[PDB]
Amino acid sequence: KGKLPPGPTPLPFIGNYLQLNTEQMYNSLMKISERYGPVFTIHLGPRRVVVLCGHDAVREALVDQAEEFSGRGEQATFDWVFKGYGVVFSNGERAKQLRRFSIATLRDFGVGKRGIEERIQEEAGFLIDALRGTGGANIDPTFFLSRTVSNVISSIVFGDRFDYKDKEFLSLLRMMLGIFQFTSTSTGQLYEMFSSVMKHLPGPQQQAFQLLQGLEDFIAKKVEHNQRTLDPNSPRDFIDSFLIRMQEEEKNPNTEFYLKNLVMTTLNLFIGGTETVSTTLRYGFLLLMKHPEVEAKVHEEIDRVIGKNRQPKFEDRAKMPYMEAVIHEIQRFGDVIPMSLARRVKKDTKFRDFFLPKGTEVYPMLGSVLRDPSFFSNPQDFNPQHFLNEKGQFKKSDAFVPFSIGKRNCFGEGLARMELFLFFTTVMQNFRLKSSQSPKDIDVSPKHVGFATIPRNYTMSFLPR
Ligand code: HEM
Ligand SMILES: O=c1ccc2ccccc2o1
Repeated sequence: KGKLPPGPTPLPFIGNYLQLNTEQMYNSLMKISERYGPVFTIHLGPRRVVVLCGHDAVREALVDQAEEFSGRGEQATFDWVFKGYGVVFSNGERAKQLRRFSIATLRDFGVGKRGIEERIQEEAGFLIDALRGTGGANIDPTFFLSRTVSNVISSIVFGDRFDYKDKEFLSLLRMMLGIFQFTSTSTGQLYEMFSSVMKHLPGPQQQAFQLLQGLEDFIAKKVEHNQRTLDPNSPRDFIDSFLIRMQEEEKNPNTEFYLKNLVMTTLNLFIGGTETVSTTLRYGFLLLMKHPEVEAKVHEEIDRVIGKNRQPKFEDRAKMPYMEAVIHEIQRFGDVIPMSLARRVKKDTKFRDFFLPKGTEVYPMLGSVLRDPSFFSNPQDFNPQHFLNEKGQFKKSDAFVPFSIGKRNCFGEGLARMELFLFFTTVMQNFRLKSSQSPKDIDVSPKHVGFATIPRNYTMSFLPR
């Protein structure tokens, strides 16, 4: 045909706003998909976006035409502070440079190696101490989890961990939780369509901007301190490494290594490496309380393979297919970043007999892949069997895409998987979970879904085993 994917007819400026519900963007798009097909065009306000639903559409685009779909689209709330700088929201040469440097630097600081594994085990031990500190009292686990997770990436980018009592640290965590919540609310999704007017109006979006500004200021302050104490031959952390590269590049007028990219990249890693893992852990504990029989099975596996004395280690995962299926099912059910981060076609593109002009934004509907009925027997239920064959051995799924896929996929994926495995296992090895309500009354549907999937607020107690 040589035309853009079909879709509902947009009105000037507002796009398809009248055919969408900002409080349930995912459901609004899936409903429209029923009518036009798995690949369709929607106009989010003035943004023309091709929506990809289901495994096949998503993989065909992001992997089979990986380079064509390798551009970065927008997320308006985040672009307010990033403005196209930094590794996540950048494009072209800038993205290419900052991504290659970031992956290399994370490796030099132990990601994917024994170095970061010992750092995560150590922090997991601090989480255990903190949980024993509650004496089995009913608590809100939110910041217990985020403080522990954040300290792993914080160790890498800032050189050391924050004290759990540090009040500025809790402040930063509140900013991150606050921004993920805002981008998942109806106003946050309304902002994705009308940022051109809303960025200048009073409202919830202004408080979200202040949380972002708060985080940027904190990073700019840490960078200044590292700067006036830097040893060019002995970097302490990600920031120092970047400063060193910036020194070497001072003679290149076209370098991507300058202050703004350092501040934005560091902020991307601090937020990306904190809130995503935190939200997954929080959701998973709630899911385990709703499903006690699954927790029991996890406990049997942990006691048999690891026992009660030594700390879990990452290699233990090879011997624990059940725990591996459970963590996969938590990320599949949790669907933390349901519409991924927008992509954009790098050049004029032919996709399934559709025409996608260069620059077209793309919404890979990750949640529609994680719940594809063609890949999981009961997509709407929490069931670790989705990741186990008949003998209870771990079984991979091509529809397991919570870190997305393709050329701009999550490069924090290895760190996240190690954190998820070591934190879930070390906590479950030491405690059994007690909910404040009968498992039948636990509501695991999400509190908000937009940019992220946020689970409902809850309290629980960690009882020593
Ligand atoms: C359970 C945890 C996590 C989930 C579900 C997750 C999810 C994602 C997703 C869906 C994307 C967009 C991929 C795309 O455009 O195709 C992404 C990108 C990214 N993630 Fe993660 N992530 C997680 C953890 C992490 C961690 C721990 C870090 C930090 C080290 C991190 C850093 C990044 C970065 C820098 C990008 C942007 C890559 C680029 O634009 O080239 N993520 N992540
Ligand atoms: O700055 C950011 C904001 C959101 C996000 C989500 C997943 C991975 C990395 C991210 O970085």
